[PDB]
Amino acid sequence: DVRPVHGVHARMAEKMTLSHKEIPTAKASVEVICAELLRLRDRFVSAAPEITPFALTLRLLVIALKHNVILNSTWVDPQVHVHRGVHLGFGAATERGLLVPVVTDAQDKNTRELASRVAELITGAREGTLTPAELRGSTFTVSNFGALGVDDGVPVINHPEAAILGLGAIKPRPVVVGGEVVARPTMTLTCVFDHRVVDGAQVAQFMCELRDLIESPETALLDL
Amino acid sequence: DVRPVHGVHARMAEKMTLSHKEIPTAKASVEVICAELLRLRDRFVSAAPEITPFALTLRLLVIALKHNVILNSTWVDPQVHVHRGVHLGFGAATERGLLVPVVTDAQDKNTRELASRVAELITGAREGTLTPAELRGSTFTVSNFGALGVDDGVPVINHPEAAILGLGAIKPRPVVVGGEVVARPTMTLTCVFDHRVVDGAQVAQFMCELRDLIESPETALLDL
Amino acid sequence: DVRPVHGVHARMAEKMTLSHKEIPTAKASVEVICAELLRLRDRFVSAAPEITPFALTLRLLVIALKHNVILNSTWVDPQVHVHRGVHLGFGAATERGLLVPVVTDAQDKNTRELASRVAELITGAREGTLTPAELRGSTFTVSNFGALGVDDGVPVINHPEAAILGLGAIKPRPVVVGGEVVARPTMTLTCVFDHRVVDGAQVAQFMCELRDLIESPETALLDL
Amino acid sequence: DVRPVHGVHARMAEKMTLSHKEIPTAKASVEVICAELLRLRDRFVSAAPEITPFALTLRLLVIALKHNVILNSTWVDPQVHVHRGVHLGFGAATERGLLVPVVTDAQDKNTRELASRVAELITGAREGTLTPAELRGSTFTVSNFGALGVDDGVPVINHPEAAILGLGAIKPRPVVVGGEVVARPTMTLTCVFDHRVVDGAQVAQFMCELRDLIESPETALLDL
Repeated sequence: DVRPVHGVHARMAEKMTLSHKEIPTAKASVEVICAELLRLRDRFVSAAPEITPFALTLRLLVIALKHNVILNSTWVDPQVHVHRGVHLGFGAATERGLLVPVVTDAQDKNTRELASRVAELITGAREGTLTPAELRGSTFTVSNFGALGVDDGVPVINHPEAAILGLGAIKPRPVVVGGEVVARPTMTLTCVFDHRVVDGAQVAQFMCELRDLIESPETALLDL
Repeated sequence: DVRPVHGVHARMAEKMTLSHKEIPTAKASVEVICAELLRLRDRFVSAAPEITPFALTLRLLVIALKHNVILNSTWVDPQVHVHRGVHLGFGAATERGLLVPVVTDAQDKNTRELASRVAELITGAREGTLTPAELRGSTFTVSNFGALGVDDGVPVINHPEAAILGLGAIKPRPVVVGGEVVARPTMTLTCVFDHRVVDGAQVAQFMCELRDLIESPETALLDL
Repeated sequence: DVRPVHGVHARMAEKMTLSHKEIPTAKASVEVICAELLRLRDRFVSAAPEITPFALTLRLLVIALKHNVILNSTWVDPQVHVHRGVHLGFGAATERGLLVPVVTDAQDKNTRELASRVAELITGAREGTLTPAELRGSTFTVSNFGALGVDDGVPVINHPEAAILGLGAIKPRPVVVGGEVVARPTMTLTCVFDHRVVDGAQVAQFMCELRDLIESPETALLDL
Repeated sequence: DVRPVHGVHARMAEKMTLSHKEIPTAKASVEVICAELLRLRDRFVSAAPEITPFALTLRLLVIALKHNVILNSTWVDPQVHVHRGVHLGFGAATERGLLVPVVTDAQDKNTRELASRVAELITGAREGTLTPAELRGSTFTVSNFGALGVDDGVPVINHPEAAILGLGAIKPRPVVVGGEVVARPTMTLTCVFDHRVVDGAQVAQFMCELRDLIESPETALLDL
């Protein structure tokens, strides 16, 4: 059973090989309580159902990247090029394989706008109508394997980016709150990073800020 | 204290180096409740004590591979060669080091037969009587580091395979069942995969199917 | 009110007369707890609703016949001819009377395949489209009078078979479990057998194995 | 797979055929509470472990036959020959098939003597040392299919006897005692009788007397 590798599959393999040989990666994970994230999604169902837990996570990620600029950067053979634009790539599973559409200038989109653009890109990925511009130019990538049932994971960095964020499955899990064991919806976030560009203190600051935003979304108003 | 690398150790090192340079890997993990797995092992103690939790996990893995054929394959420099035979390699710790015996044609073995062949291979690995045929030709490999006390792990793919499955330690852990925090025997499964061959949707479908089989083994009867 | 006996009715009467004059029968019954049988049917409703409690009982009967080969046999005027093929006849009530369609080579069918063939045969019996090949050649027959409300029964052996299995109605009945009287769905199975071919120890081993498979379907995995 | 019928199997088949063609049978069953039967067996374990629940049931059957003489008789082509001697046949499952050893003059044996003779006959059946005299001449037969796990059954009369008694499995089952549902060890007794010799009132008197003796064994002292 021989299957020649072509189109979408071939693009995926070439990209994975390039990332593997070039980037010395490290990983950091944080457990995040998602009770307030889902309650906020519920508040938006009536007016803007496109605002899913994934779209809310991406909006809060954009805030964390604004305050942790080294995560949205590239190693250049040596210099680090820090990108002002946040062009967010995200994995979209299709019948032909993995596509990684890109939300260009995500830093300029509000929650509703970001969720609307994500929905358009998912539709385009499924219908095979994305242009080449919509599939390149990302500065940071997200892999929502949690939507597929994976509890935690380690994705491959989208070369030449400095980091990728994996989003584990949101489901009820036991956690300690106020000294008591309770059930909460949670997810594990995993950041895989180019350790030439980002150090552990930088990744930890970024992940802790993003965890705290997800756990209490109203705190995002501080600089909005 | 200089220790020249020879025989079993040398074979392990050459294999690890080859896998490392060639394969762009990603990882996905799922938490699995093992209460029904251990209860089924208890039912078989009298008639077939060779049917351990490891042998039951391997039998259910064979079903999952039948329905997720891309996991039992090889990248060929480009084509993907999907193997119809499931030749299951598994790690066996010995006094001389790691041996990886292979259950040839595991797809044709029933639970009792698979458990019997696994027991024979473990005996042969311990006594140093395995032939070269019994130590090559695997299409998928399993690393039961959980039997050694490791809660979760990331093994190295057995080149030129597309994936390896790590089995974390089975022990009581807290989980949420029906909104309540309860204790259950659980284990974390980790699949390390060649991302040129297998995408995240494929690995997630495979891991979720295998988790569901382990959690309710009677569901394996659907296509048996 | 005189009703001449023709077609389907005439075939039934000739077959009943032949069985009556030739076979010295005995009967054995076992009470079977059906809680796990119905829970497994519930698990399969979404993917394979054809897998009813009757289809699951037939699949488990095929396993029991594999391990109790003397039940699938014929007395030949003296020799016993033990059949390797399990061609399962089952009663299907139609508007024209009783038809006994046959699942040929049931030993080679998995649960889904067996349930699909049973559904096809029931449709054919109701629509009057079964061929003569689909109505002959059985080696063992089942009478599901329980689906018609009968609590327990004694069917007639389908000559020249050595045995028939009657399936009583599945409904909640009191039983003792762990010293306590509890309610469980149960059914009484009754095997009517040719005592020239099968003795009481053989029928008891067969019925106890089939009861144990129905009561804990996951134990069917032992040799699958 | 052709198996010529010889020796023990051939004897069984000839006997079953003769009984089938000649005897118009009817069946009557009674449910019997076995709590006192098992408590009495427990009292005798130390001094006489040969006195099993089966041996106690046979001793009480001998009392019931003394008071219901028509059950120990033969139809003679017309006359009924009522036998004064009670020569008790009982089924003994062996590796070669069913043997039916006979306790000659069981009416003259006390409990210990009857249990000792039953144990000798079971040993002889298993070792293949029974003489032809020990395998013929019964006037009443018992089939303890309950010891093999069968809940209730219908054995074949041992021609030319007028009746056979089947003993269902003794196990805990729900019953009503003093208006309350409780768990008790119980068994179903089934008498298959030649309706030319014995009528329903005669079989009912016999079965009710035997049930009452088993339920309260001390009542056997009335005429002992």
